[PDB]
Amino acid sequence: MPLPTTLRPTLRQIRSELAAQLFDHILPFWLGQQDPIHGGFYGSITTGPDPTAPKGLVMTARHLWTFSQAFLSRPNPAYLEAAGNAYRFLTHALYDATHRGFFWSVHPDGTPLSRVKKLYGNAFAVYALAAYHTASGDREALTLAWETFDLLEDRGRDRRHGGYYEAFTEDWSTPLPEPLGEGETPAPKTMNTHLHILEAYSTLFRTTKEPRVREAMEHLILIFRTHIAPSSHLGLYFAEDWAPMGGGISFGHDIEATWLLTESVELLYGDPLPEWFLSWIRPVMEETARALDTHGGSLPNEQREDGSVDRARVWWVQAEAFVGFLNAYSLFEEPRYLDHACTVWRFIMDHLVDREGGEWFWAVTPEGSPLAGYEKGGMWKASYHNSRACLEGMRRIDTILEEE
Repeated sequence: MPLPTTLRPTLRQIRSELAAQLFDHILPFWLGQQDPIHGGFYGSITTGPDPTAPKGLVMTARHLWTFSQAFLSRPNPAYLEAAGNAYRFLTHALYDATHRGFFWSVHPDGTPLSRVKKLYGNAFAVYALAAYHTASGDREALTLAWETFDLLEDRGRDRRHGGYYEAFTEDWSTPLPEPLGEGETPAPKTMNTHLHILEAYSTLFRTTKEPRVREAMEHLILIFRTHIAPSSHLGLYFAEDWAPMGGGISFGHDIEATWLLTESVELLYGDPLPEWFLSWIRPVMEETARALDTHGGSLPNEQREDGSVDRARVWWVQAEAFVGFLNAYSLFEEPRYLDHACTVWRFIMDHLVDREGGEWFWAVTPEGSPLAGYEKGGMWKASYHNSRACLEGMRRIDTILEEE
């Protein structure tokens, strides 16, 4: 059935706000947060940057990815420059020139701080280095992404039970598990790390079409189909043999996985996607659209193991719910998913945008009041989730308005 024409002016409106947010609000704030003494970007930002804060692998790679994609969407010199800044700091400070891969964190001046090799962070490095290669033509960045991929496969893969160990010691010799709560046996595997390895690989495969990436992608899809997302929620924490550990639901990770999973299975089998994939992913999406309805137009942060819900309205969760709802329309052609996206985007514009202090709040109450005691930028919040949501929104909405 044809698209309800009443959605057309709404989508054109949102498209324009996506572009203003990206280029007039998000990027200008981060452009002003580069370290002119040490390079890279400041490690922690609240009311202003703290240049004594350590700089994370994830955050630095997210800024590299963000400014690569922004230069590709609009070739402003400032973006390539910032990308180059994030790249040099990634490859001269966070890079372990002895044992390869990337350190978890370094000091302001780039001295290694946490030397552990987390696959989560090394994944993001691959993701961001592939983006940088595309945007800058830099051949060494792709070689480094390939070296890191090789480590993820050669040292990271559990070849007995499938999937990847969470983390390794500096020399990549000893797997380290993910620490959970006080007193509980730590988890050797997490959905979170597995999802972002998939995310990196889809993009490394898009950039290179190397069949070894596609094969690792296949492996990852089977892990998600069988162990991580068998039913309608993604399990959080798993033993080595994939037994579930702990519990709980991450609403943002659920919605995020549906479209990241879609990207990978589209890269593997093209459009239209397999019916088994549609049938698999649809109830996860339906669960998310009903949770948005129950919770009044925006997404809670998580369901704890004991059933209580963290009702904080967190920036990335909303952002990912936006891309996820657009993706669900393109998959199942049910315009109500667009209603949801529009609803989520309005929530973001109304409450998560900080027009006073810049960028987006980490989180607000279900009513929209900003939560105190969180940073604006740091180890856990960079420029990726929101910039991506704008770039993904712009490309997807355009396709909708030009075709459907």
